[PDB]
Amino acid sequence: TLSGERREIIRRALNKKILVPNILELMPAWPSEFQPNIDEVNVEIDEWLKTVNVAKEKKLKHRARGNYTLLAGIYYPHCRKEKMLALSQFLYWIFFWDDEIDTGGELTEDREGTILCCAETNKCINDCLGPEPNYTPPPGSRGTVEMLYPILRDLRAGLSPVSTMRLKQELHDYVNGVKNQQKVRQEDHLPNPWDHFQMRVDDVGVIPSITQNEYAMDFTLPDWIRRHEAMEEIVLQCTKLTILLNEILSLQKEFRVSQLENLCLLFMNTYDMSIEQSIHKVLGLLKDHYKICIEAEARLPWSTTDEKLNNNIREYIRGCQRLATGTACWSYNCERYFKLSQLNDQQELLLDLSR
Repeated sequence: TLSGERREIIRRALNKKILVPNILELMPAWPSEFQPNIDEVNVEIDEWLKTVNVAKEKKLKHRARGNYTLLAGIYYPHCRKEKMLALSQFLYWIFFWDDEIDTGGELTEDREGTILCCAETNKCINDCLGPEPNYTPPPGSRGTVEMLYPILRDLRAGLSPVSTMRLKQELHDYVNGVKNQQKVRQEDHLPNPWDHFQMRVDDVGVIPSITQNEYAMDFTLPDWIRRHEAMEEIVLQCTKLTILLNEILSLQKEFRVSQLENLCLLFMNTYDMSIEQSIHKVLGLLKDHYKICIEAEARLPWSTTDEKLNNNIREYIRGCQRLATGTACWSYNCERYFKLSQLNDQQELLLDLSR
């Protein structure tokens, strides 16, 4: 049964300590950097957060432990300072919004709660990014949608129409992924890891961060290149890298609230592995996707005559790669997932599944 399976996974992982190596060592050719104005942007973000209609205790906790201006500064280390505010605001939106509709959220176990939120959020995305935009939040707009209107307005002001179409669809995909994960018909067992992994790859909200590199660095990747098999592969590999490293780095946080649909725990449940063995297998898949991604670079349609085109290809894939390294680097520099005292002087993370 579901209850028996959960009971057993908690038993086998309870109070375990796992020493996790520095994940950035597994992507050594992909460097991490920090946008040089993060602190000054955070001063602006703190003033802006006063105007956001999200509960004060929630805003303070996200700001302190999440600190998403830092995440934007690692994803987009070479952007001009003027781009940082919108990029940082967007991350505050998506983490605030996800908080209400993720596995522990207010809306997650209510049919109308999820469905009506997704309807309102999809309408905002359409209102701001479609061909007849209206950026004014409707009078009844809830706080986590009202704040999205000016953010999308500002991002669209720095994006071409081609990049805007990608951002729009990627956001709908994220919102619809949330809506479609709510099943009227719940299964009496933990999911097969393959089914869970497929769901995460389709529904993770990170592809909008790749497209926002086109805002950050003020360029447009042409669709005919974006649809090339090697570029599709690079996007997919970096998406998978980000999901897998996030499964490891979020294991402690998720286990402590008994949220057991974590890929590491599903490996334990389905393949009869210890938690150490399961993390080791995830790290092995990380190494694989890093190598697959690098191999795809040689197949890209590089130009022999158009260096501006080549520069856009190079920046687009560096944005993809910084999604993977940046999510890891940020996780090692904030307290969303664990206390930073849990890192030692060799950047090894001592996870502690006590509760």
